[PDB]
This record gives sequence, structure tokens and C-alpha cells, in this order.
Amino acid sequence: NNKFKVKPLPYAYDALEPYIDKETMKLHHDKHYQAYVDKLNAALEKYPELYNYSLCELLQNLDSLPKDIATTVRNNAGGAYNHKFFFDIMTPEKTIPSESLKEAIDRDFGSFEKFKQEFQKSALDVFGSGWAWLVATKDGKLSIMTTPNQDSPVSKNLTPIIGLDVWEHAYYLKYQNRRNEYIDNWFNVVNWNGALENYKNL
Amino acid sequence: NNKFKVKPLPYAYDALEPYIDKETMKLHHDKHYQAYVDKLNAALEKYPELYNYSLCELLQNLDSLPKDIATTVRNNAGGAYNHKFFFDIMTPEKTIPSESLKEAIDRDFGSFEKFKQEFQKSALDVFGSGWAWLVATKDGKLSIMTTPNQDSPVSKNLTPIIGLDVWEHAYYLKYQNRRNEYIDNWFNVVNWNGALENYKNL
Ligand SMILES: [Co+2]
Ligand SMILES: [Co+2]
Repeated sequence: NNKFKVKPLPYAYDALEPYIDKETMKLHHDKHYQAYVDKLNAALEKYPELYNYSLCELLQNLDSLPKDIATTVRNNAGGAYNHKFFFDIMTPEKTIPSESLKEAIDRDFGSFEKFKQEFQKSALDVFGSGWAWLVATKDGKLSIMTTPNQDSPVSKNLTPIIGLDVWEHAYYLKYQNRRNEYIDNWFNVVNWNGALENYKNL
Repeated sequence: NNKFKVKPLPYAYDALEPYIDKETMKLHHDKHYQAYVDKLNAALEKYPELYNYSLCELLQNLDSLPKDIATTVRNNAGGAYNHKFFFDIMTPEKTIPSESLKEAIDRDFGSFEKFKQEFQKSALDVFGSGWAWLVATKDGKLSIMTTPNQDSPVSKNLTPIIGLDVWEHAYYLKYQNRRNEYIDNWFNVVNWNGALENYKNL
């Protein structure tokens, strides 16, 4: 069986309280993430050789996939990849920026504080469903960008370092309309060690 | 003062229970709808003569508004118009299709049941944030279409007859990921008399 799978949450469903509620973690992982994976697998039944592509490979070749599944793969491989990434980039452990990622943030944004301000503003300004990302070019230059729906920076040859889901399902149960509060709180759970590995994998 | 205003909810905040929760009605009207109106008014301070356009006029002329506010007006006039419309198209009273709208539904969809099935499927299939609409051409021909985010059929010279908000904020508190259940329940509160007036105003 080479079908795509949902990665088990890397910590307890209540591990991110009080910043993200357990009920949301259950729904987000067990229902939303699970649905993207199921829908992707269903779409590929017609072209089973595609089960041997990685999620990244699907995302890097959306415009050359068979026409009849291009959109479904974009949405659902996007959803599968972004959510796997998202749960991996959070942690109950305390972490801070370090080594080359820490230096790069200072270099490219001036300071951690300026980076944080810009990231929070970009996340807040996403209109409709989408994501805010810290991304790196292949040479390690950092910037902040957003994507709509389940579109991914991977499709633009940019490497996600950290990323925040600002679909309303990610925050409504606890924060309702107050996305600003969600964004501010989320920084308490960003896994900076994971982000560092993401940066080093360039 | 010719600034755009939030229309007071046309019934009690708990009037749509048990199909839509009071807490959602409060948030949806008092926070989300209110925000679109505030943001629109702010954007027009620079061009106060635009306060004399109707929401429809703004929406019909997005591509000819001053470049610096075109997008903000699209999103926020869209939000203001769609939500005013949405709260107006629901009711605690019992209503059914009648007169010319009833006939037109049968003519254009074959039966009310077929219309309902198609509408529900279109609403379910909206990916990301958006709306499902029953719309009429200027000659009264009916069809179902969806729009993303706060885009509106009005911008395409189509007249909304009924419309369903499928942004997650519209249903997450009560239905969480189960948009299908939200959509099915919503039909209990559709104001068919209001829809009829919408249809007759062609
Ligand atoms: Co999500
Ligand atoms: Co809404």
C-alpha cells in the first residue's frame, strides 16, 4: 500500500493548550487533515503511479499533471502537505530561534521583533481562507508571503520554514472572529528547532 | 451622514435556533458584518463622493473605481452587501416557494427537489471561503453559481435570489467541519417570500 497517509499528531491533542484548544486539535487533525488525504487518494485511484510521487512532487508539477485531476490535487495535496507541515511546526516544548536560522532572520528582517511584526500583519491581512509563511529561496534568503486556500510556497520553489493556518477552522472555536489573538498566541507554540531543520534542509 | 451602515438584524438573535445558534448570529452580525462596513467606510474617506453610490453601484463598477481602493471595496462592499442580503434571506417564519419564483424553479431546474439537490452540492463543493447563490439573469432565467470570498453575482449582472454563506465562521460553532449538516438545516430558515420579492424586482 503506497497510498498517502495522515501523519499521527506529534504530541497529545491537549498539548498546545491554552494557546490552541484540544477540541480544535482533534477536529483539525482527525477531520480536516484526514479529509484532504482521503480526497487526494480517491483522485489518484485513476492514476495509481502518482501514489509514488511525494506530496512535494505533486505540488511542484500541478501544471503538468493530467488535466482532470490538476485542481483536485492542488487543493488536496496542498491540504495534506500544509497540515502535516503545520502540526510539525508546533510543539508543547519551549524553543527559540538559533544557529543559522536565527542569524538569517536578523539579516533579512533586521531583528526577530521586526520579523514577528511583519509575519503577524501578513497573517492578519489574509482575506478569506489561507496561510502565512516564512519561506526561503534555494540560497537561503528569507521572506514572508501568504497563500490562498491550500496553495503552497512549494509550488513556487520556495521552502516553507514556518507557516500559520488562518482558515477559520483553525481558530474559531477558541478565538471566534479575533484572529489577531490567535496569531499572537500561536507564537508560543512555534517549534523553532523544527524551523531550523527546515532551514538547514536547503 | 451618508456613510454605509449595518442593517439591524431583522429578528431576534436566537430566532433561527435550532438551525443557527444565537452565539453565531451575534458574532456574524455584530462582528463580521460590522467589520466589513467599518472597513468600507474607512476606505472611502479618501473619496467621500463614493458614499453616495449604493453598495450595488460599487459592486457593479469595481474595475473603474480608483485603483488604490478597488480591491478593498471589492472585499468590503462585497462583505457588507452579501451579509445584509444573507440576514434578509433568512427568517424564523415558515415560508414556501410561490407565484412566479415557484414556477421559475420548476421551469429551470425541473422541480424544487432537483434545485435543492444542486444548490446543496454547489454549496458543499465551495473550496475555501465563499457563497452559493441562486441567481437570475435580467430576463428571469435561474441558475446556481458560487463566488469566492466576498465576491458577488451583482458584479456579473446577475441578481441574487437566495444565497448561503459557507465561510467557516457561518457554521463552525454549531456544525464544526460538518458543512453538509449546516447546508441541509439552513433550508428550514430560507425566507421564500423575501426570495420572491428579490425575483420580482427584476
Ligand atoms: Co487547517
Ligand atoms: Co459571513
